[PDB]
Formats: sequence, C-alpha cells, structure tokens
Amino acid sequence: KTSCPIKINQFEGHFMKLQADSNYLLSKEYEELKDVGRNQSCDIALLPENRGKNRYNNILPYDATRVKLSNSDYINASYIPGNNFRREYIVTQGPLPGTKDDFWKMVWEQNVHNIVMVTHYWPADQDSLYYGDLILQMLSESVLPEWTIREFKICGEEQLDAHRLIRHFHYTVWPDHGVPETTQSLIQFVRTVRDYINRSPGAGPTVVHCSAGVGRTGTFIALDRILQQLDSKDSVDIYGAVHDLRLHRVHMVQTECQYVYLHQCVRDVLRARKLR
Repeated sequence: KTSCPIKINQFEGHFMKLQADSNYLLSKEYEELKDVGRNQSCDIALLPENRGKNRYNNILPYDATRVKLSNSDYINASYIPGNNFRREYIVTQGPLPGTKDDFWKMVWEQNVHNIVMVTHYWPADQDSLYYGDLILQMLSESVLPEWTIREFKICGEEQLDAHRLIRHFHYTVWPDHGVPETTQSLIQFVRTVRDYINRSPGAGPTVVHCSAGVGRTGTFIALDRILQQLDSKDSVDIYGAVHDLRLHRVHMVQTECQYVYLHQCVRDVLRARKLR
C-alpha cells in the first residue's frame, strides 16, 4: 500500500482506533513505511571528491532525486513533490562553512524565494557580503515568539532573474528531544509559511532544512501537504504523504512520535472545524 485515505468525518475514530492498545495499529502502519525509498543508491554523494560536502556522512541524497549545481555539481539536497508540483520542495542539510556558497548558488539557480529552517550562513547585520559568485544582503530581521522571519536581497548570474527578494523562516521552538508541545504551534507556522508561499507571483521550490534535512524537515513538509489536503478535500491521507516524501529522501518523517504528531494535528484541526 502506498496510500491510506481517511474520510474526514471518520478521522477522529480511526485515529482512536489506531491509538488503542498503546498504539498497536498505528505502530503496524508506521512500520509498513520503513523500507520506502530504501532501494535507491547514493553513489554520487559517496564519491571521495564529495566527502567534505556532507555534514553527516550517513545522511545523503539519493542519486535519483538529488539537486545538481551548474557545472562538481554536488550538493547534499533532494527534490521533493508537494500538493502542487514537481520540484515543490528542496530538502537540504544545514550548510557547512565550506558549503555555504554552494547552498546560496542552489537557492539562486533553483529560483527559490522561501527558505524554512526548523533547527549561520547569512549575514549578522545589514551589510552586504559575497558568497561565491552571489551577493547577499539582509533587509530585515523580525524575531517573533516562536519563529524569526528574515528578508534578504540576493543577486547571482542572471538567468530568469537578476535580483530577488528571499524570505527565511526560522522556527525557534522545536524541543531538542521529541515533537513540539502543541499542535497549534507547528500548524500556525506551516499556515504562515504557506500563506507567504502562495501570495507571491512565483515562489519557485521552497528549501527546507534542519541540521541534516531529515525527520523534522519531513514533518514540516508532510504537515504542509496535509493541511492543504484538509483545506481542499473531504479525505486526508497522512500515510500517502509520508510514503511520497520517503520515496524522495531518506528519513522524511523519521520517528513514530512524528507520525503520531501529524495525526494529532489533523485531529485537532477537524475538531475545531466541526464546531464552526
């Protein structure tokens, strides 16, 4: 199975059913996802020439879905599908000192207008700096209670554009161990970022990273996809969203706790909506 759709009017009991017996059936479901994507190789990421370019040598992009830099072409980054597209996200690691120019080159070349950090490779103040062949300038930094929003102006080698405004959304309240303490917190962060994505004339793919581009990154993305499903359709498919993500990068939703949390988010949204 690649999909487990649940009619919304049934979700609450289906999730209670999944939870019964200390998560007996949830666990069985989560386990069916274990091997998804794992048939794929990461040969390019393992090349000797690329070793210094990986933050964690065991967390590597699949060859099949990796993002390429213009001509090496290697960056630790993977393309992901969303609700809407083709190449809707790029998941990447936190850049290393020696890969920050590569990070910004990717952001420029891939037409990225929004970056999501759920875990510094940008300027500390408003004075401009080069990163390789690109120039970057921070225009604003807004510290809010649970995330910080920065705006940057970037210019690289002209193709589709010659200068660009980029927004960077840093979620600053993810506990060091486990999931966020409220569903509301991540739901509101996701809705906010999605609003910023949607209202642009053309956002390109959205870059998402934590330290490695893994469990938390996958949870952000899945929740983004799942909340869009809830706004559009009368069924929700958490299993399918997670399956799809895993096809494209290793560790996309990496723990059972994260899988539960996604279910709790959907549960909570549907409870509130039934009432209004």
